[PDB]
Amino acid sequence: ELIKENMHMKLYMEGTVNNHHFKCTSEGEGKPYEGTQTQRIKVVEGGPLPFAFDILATSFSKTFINHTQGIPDFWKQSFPEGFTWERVTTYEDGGVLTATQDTSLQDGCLIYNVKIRGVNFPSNGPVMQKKTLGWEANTEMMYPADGGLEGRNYMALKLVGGGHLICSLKTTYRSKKPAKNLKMPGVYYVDRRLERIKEADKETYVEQHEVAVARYCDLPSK
Amino acid sequence: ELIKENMHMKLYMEGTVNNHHFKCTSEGEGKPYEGTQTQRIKVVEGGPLPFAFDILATSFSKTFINHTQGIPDFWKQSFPEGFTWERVTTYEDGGVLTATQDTSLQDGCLIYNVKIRGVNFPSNGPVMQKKTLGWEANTEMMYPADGGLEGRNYMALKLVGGGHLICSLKTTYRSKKPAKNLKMPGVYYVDRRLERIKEADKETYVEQHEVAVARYCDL
Ligand SMILES: [Cl-]
Repeated sequence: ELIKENMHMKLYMEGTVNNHHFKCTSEGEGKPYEGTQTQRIKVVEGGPLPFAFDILATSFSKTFINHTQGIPDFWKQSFPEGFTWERVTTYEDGGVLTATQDTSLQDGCLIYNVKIRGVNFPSNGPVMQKKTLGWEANTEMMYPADGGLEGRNYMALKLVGGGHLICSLKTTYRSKKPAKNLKMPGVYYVDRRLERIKEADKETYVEQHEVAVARYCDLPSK
Repeated sequence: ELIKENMHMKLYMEGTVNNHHFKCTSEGEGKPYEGTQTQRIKVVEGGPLPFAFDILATSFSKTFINHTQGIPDFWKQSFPEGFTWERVTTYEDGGVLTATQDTSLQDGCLIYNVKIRGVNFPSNGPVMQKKTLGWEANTEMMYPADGGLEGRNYMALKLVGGGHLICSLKTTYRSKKPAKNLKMPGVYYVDRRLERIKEADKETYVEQHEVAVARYCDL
């Protein structure tokens, strides 16, 4: 089909956090219907980043969610035109990060273009001091809003010395497909796990893996 | 164990939303270890309420969570002394609802005292116009923090005509028991479904059911 059982991706990302400009690129692959993917990510400008790579991590792929049960797949059916997404992540200590991304398809390859703008990350905070250790696994709540799809969630960023830095994510997802051709889902939930395969040179190379599964609440109902 | 396989509860609630004062009481029972419970709730002052009963729903019970896998049960282990919770719920259209709750155990019955303050609900929004149809199921993120437990989540309130009103919940769970005697859990999640069972006399009488299960992420 148009999204094959195996798909490749290339990504270009540019942004600023606080006032440090950077670019990353990446290349990877995964199994869109199995909900798995890997990306090999290089910092290509502004390295080494003077902030935790972790704050970029959720910016690097919605087509790779395993949509179980009934759930119509908003993203896989957005092709060939593809889709966009836009997010504000608000950290409880200050730090706000806006990400905006364009997903498109050329020659059976998925192309991501992401822009990042983060501000007010505290100078001696764990993000700017690179004192972080990855994200807990978690659940994005998906619900229809407008002629688009909206996601809400709280993520917990593991800290050196234990404890967590908490942030909220507010995401708006829009298709570029007419809408009349689009079977939009009801409310559902996406269980995700973000992990690293390997990293090196002060995180200027990071290989990142995601498992994502879309579901209805499995609890029984009265 | 002093939290048994079936437990009863009685609740007292007072508060004010958008300057409308109200009081509620409730009684109920459930199965703590299976994570189920029902409450039968009455508005005893200020009824009928000029705002959606739904904004009060999460303020009516943490002892009744089915803790699966490893997870140390903060709440069940908290007795006989019991615990408190306190919460800010912030609606994306302005509405802030603050709740402060005391949970006790007395004569084998669970006792809840709850106080509530709601401000800035838009006067023509779905809350003050009672256009709401209950809460989607959700998962609360639980983590150790500040000597106790904090909870984070977003909840989605169903509106007439099919849309949702989103709010964030920020909760601190404080145990009255000395922290030395508690086995503290790591990061975990609590899947909940809160379902209206019945509603009479313009939400002046409400039956409400919850099912709640603690777990880790299973992928
Ligand atoms: Cl997300």
